[PDB]
Amino acid sequence: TTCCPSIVARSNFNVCRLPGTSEAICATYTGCIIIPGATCPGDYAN
Repeated sequence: TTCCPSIVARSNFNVCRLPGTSEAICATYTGCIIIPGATCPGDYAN
């Protein structure tokens, strides 16, 4: 659901998983991107 180069890059998503939702679309504001269905763009291939 979320392809990233590293897990550390998903550190920004810690604000999404938490009761805050400041950015809301952390998936995008976390380096990662929004995939359709387990279909990475290949940029990260993770």
